Amino acid sequence: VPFVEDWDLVQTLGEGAYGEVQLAVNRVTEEAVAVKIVDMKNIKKEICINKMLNHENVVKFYGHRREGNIQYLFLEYCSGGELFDRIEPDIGMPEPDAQRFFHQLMAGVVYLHGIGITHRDIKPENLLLDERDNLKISDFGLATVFRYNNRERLLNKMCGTLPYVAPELLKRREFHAEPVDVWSCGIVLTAMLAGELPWDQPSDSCQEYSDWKEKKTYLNPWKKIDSAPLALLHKILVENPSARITIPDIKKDRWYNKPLKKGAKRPRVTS
Ligand SMILES: O=C(O)c1ccc(-c2cncc(-c3cccc(O)c3)n2)cc1
Repeated sequence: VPFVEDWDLVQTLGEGAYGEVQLAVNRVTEEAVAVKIVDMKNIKKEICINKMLNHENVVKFYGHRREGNIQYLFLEYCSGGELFDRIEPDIGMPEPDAQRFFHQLMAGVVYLHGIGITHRDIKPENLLLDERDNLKISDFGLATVFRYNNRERLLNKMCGTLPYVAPELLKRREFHAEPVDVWSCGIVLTAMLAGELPWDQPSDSCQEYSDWKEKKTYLNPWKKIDSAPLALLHKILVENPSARITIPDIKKDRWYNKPLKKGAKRPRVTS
């Protein structure tokens, strides 16, 4: 087939630090993909990690091509955009939507952790939605290996996004990777259910974080959250990463297992 390798770049999906992500459509097949364009004038590790990833709740990597000093990563196109834009400021979203998105997030994060990868920057801006509203973890630019040859490596680089970062990343020289991603998921869950972030950062100097540790859940955002998901958040947003709930135990949580959402509305008729 002549021309199958030609993609037209038709729309900008986002500017970034690295550069820019474009929606690309195949000239022949009309298959759409996202093309991440990074001006090298870091990326080898992102590509390398991306080559490892194969999961329905993680953005698929198709390959890459370099043309001089410009790298082109070919990635799954997610037409639903960012989860961020499904969160209504000060409101959140319907609890059954949040639960479903949270289920899919855990699935992605379990997968990543199982192959020894930590994302390190989980937040609604990086969680994308496909045409069926399936959640996809995107952007492995900050990601790293925390397990190799069945041997865990402790992290020491501070990175991520302050409102989503776990307190230990600010307090300790070294920390385990997995509890940090769990914490960020908890912040994402809070945002989905309240449409606001609980604190600027999880530090002793942040009054809102102090209020949470003092269990003042009569305040916002917590007063907006039903008691069942709030009981889960109490187990996730635990300052001590060694006492913080793990994902296997999240999967056992009462709200996590609460029937809330009917299946995707399929067509039907009556007589
Ligand atoms: O690896 C990355 O950094 C990356 C991977 C995929 C995308 C991607 C893939 N599909 C859609 C969108 C996107 C992002 C924001 C808004 C929007 O309408 C679409 N973004 C972006 C970055």
